[PDB]
Amino acid sequence: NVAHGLAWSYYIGYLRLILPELQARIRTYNQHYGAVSQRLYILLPLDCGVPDNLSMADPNIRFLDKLPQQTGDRAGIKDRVYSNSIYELLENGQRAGTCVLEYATPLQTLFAMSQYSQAGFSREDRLEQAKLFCRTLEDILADAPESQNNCRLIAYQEPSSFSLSQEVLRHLRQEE
Amino acid sequence: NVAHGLAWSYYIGYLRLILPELQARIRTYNQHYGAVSQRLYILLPLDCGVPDNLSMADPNIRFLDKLPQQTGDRAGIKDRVYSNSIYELLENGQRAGTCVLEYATPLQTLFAMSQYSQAGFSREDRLEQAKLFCRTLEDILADAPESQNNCRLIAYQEPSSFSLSQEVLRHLRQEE
Ligand SMILES: Nc1nc2c(ncn2[C@@H]2O[C@@H]3COP(=O)(O)O[C@H]4[C@@H](O)[C@H](n5cnc6c(N)ncnc65)O[C@@H]4COP(=O)(O)O[C@H]3[C@H]2O)c(=O)[nH]1
Repeated sequence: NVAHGLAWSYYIGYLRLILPELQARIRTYNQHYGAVSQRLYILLPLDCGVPDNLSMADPNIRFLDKLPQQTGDRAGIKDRVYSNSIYELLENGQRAGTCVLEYATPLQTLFAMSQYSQAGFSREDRLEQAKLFCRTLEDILADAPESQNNCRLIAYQEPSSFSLSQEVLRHLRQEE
Repeated sequence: NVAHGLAWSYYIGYLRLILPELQARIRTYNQHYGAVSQRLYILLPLDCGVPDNLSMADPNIRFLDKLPQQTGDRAGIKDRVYSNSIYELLENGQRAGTCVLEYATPLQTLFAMSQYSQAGFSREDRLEQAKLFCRTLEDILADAPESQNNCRLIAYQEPSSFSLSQEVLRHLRQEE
């Protein structure tokens, strides 16, 4: 249902545009301005709980700097700019990884819609619409020319205690 | 169908955030840095044809400057910035108006989706999904606290010759 269009909007208006120029932006940040690994990691909490300050979700996740901004004219707005944050991940008090990680804001938009009444989005459908957003985005990236070893999806569901740093590092470790 | 979620995403992730701080940004541009009128005009072509360079849609529409950028932390991206362009509108070779006008990029996203095959969006449904995006966005703004005399929707359908400058000025004139 609604998650479909949100996934496609997420790809057509963002991933399709930044992923091609991401590895250049990363190569520039390592030099010009550990190293920052060459992939954008997208946090997909099925909870749809998308904090704005990441370190408050897990203190072991600590913001370090921003990438060199990428700009472009998009729909009559001169120099619309896409920014991306670089984060360090801690494990027992030491830097265990560094990557460009960020939440999927459509999930934050699925949350909000589930509370506006006129949106006709019953709030019990949150978890499924979240699941279809992941499943849909996943199939778009399977056939995406822009995604040629350039972004990794981190879906997860907090059941007690949970560590999102460990969650990320795991995906980060499995690539080496 | 899909236009619904695109309208809500357009409001929850954008209008709801910039409209509150728009009149401050405009008052600042008139002074600090005709005058720029205090409203964001959103071009909704039912054609869904959303050029990126506006002046190429109508040369009488000429870009002048940008507003003072507005920033905020959104979903783990530090200092995600919202920019908006200020345009001058000509009528027989003279400045007849000045406003913050921009296309609705969801319409550009409806176009693109109508050509990706796996998006399951038949391209004959473009005009209707465009019509439901306007009708839906219109009802969201009727009850929007953030929209208290702060943005005006410019829906239109090119049938021959057409002038989008004249189209805009008309809405601009009717407010005086
Ligand atoms: N982190 C990030 N994500 C972005 C950026 N641009 C797009 N995205 C992602 O793609 C979605 C759809 O983008 P869109 O350009 O097709 O429609 C956008 C666009 O029409 C409008 N919008 C948001 N930020 C804007 C901006 N800075 N300038 C102009 N329009 C903007 O609101 C819609 C929904 O935004 P959203 O943040 O909830 O979801 C984004 C967002 O998840 C971006 O610059 N940064």
